Amino acid sequence: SAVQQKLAALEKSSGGRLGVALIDTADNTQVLYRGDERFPMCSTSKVMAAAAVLKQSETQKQLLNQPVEIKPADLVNYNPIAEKHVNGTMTLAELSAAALQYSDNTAMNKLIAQLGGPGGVTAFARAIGDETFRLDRTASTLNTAIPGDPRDTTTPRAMAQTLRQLTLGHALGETQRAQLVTWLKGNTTGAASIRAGLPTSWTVGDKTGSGGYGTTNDIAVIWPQGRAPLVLVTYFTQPQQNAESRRDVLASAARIIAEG
Ligand SMILES: *C(=O)[C@@H](NC(=O)/C(=N\OC(C)(C)C(=O)O)c1csc(N)n1)[C@@H]1N=C(C(=O)O)C(=C)CS1
Repeated sequence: SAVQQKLAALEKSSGGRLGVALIDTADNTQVLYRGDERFPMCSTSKVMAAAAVLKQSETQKQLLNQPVEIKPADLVNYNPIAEKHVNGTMTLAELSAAALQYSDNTAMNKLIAQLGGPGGVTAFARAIGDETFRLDRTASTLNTAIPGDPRDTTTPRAMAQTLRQLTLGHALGETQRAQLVTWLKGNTTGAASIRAGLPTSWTVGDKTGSGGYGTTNDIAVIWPQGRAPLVLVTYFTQPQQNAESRRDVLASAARIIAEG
């Protein structure tokens, strides 16, 4: 299609490997570019972890208020919010917002621990019909995003369909899906990624990811005015282990998609 030609050109100009999946919920049409290839999720897997805890809260109705201790041994490579609460506690709601809106990795690790380990996140994905997602590791001081490594990967198509079910669909309970949407809309780390390529009349909720091999990711739910919402997943990774982030590529992907 015309969109796939422009995305292929973007990828060629970029020196890396781009994966895109768009779902237009008006008519369930999809646009895919490398949609069935695996990409390291990096921090975009935090949406699944937060959603899995939200799912637990449909039974444990006050779970989001539960305090969690933050100890020095909990700190990993990047924990901008949790570091402010060492030797105190944060609620699971506060940890979820920190994980989602400030990409706090200690907060993500507490969500994973609440689910019983990364296999609890993967299980939630399977329970909502995502067979592709796999989360294998907690965050540590040394995380990886290695080409060909199947750990902590998904495909663009699978992530877009899951994000759709979690936000626009009813894979979560009513207050839970609204809470997830609020958190995603409040993300503070995405200004240079998908949001930068979209018309400013569109409301966006997104989660970014970044990692080794210059891996640069963003997954978004998009609400244009007077038009059915869109789900857009943009994954990007590069051949050099120490490659720089390329959030501009994600912005350009989104701009190509929005034009179409
Ligand atoms: C999610 O993607 C997180 N990324 C990381 O923790 C990784 N690297 O973080 C930096 C700070 C660059 C580091 O080198 O320590 C990483 C490397 S391999 C892998 N799987 N993850 C957080 N999310 C973001 C984000 O884009 O939202 C960041 C800006 C980095 S921390």
